[PDB]
Amino acid sequence: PLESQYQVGPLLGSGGFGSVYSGIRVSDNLPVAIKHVEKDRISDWGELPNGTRVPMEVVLLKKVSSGFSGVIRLLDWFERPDSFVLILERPEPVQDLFDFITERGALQEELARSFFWQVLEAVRHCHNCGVLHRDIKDENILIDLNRGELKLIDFGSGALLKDTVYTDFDGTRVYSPPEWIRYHRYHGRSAAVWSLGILLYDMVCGDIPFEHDEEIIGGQVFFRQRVSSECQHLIRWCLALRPSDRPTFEEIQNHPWMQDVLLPQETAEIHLH
Ligand SMILES: CN(C)C[C@@H]1CCn2cc(c3ccccc32)C2=C(C(=O)NC2=O)c2cn(c3ccccc23)CCO1
Repeated sequence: PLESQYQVGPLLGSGGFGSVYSGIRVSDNLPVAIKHVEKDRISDWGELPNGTRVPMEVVLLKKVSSGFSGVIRLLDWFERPDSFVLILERPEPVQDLFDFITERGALQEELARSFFWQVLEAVRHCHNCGVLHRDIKDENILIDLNRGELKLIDFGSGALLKDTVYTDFDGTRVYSPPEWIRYHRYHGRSAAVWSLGILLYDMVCGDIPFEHDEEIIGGQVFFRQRVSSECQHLIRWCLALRPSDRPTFEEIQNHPWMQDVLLPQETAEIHLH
């Protein structure tokens, strides 16, 4: 049972993703996060190979949780009469990227480069596992402050990756692409790249570029902070109005701005320790 197997600590947060508590695995004192969601609040369902009816979140997490990666891994899950409970990794010490940027302001480009590179590798991992996250944003990125490693959280808005059109979106609006605003249609990979452009801007400017729909569809990116010409170019490319004009993951990682990335360890030593 969950209750004897885990020592439950304080609430870490709650919202659309349910309620998440800090925890410790009793057997070996592993730090964990314990996520509860009411069955009545679960819109998207899937099934395991053996036909157990589970939240799609569990299917997606299982797909991305094999091997080591920049994704918070699903360690176990439990079904209760009225809810599911998910046991996730918890780094320590940790801070989400939203809080990090709020506290420290716009990031030095060396740090933004290391962070952005890691998110790109994590997103490539998800896509290789057949999973689209669909809510990439600063709030869903955890920084392991000692190891300098970034981890993606919250697959609650995600989907199985497909090559055909998506007509549903329950992710974060201001990180949502103009084709969604205009047509309620997007393709996974090019929508992902849009969200990555928003994230990169957020990192080097300290806030997101667009508030209103009209800015999102407008085709203009204004820089409020000093940002290098190469970084501006990459951001503007990721934020191309036409989805087909956006870079692939390969083209992003080959962009001149992305060269000579720091290792996670170096990043921690220079910027986080
Ligand atoms: C807005 N929301 C996403 C923020 C998040 C919200 C609470 N939350 C923590 C959380 C997740 C995962 C998926 C959805 C929501 C989560 C997890 C962790 C974690 O280490 N493993 C997790 O699974 C944490 C996220 N955070 C942690 C802070 C301190 C300890 C642990 C934290 C970030 C703050 O809470």
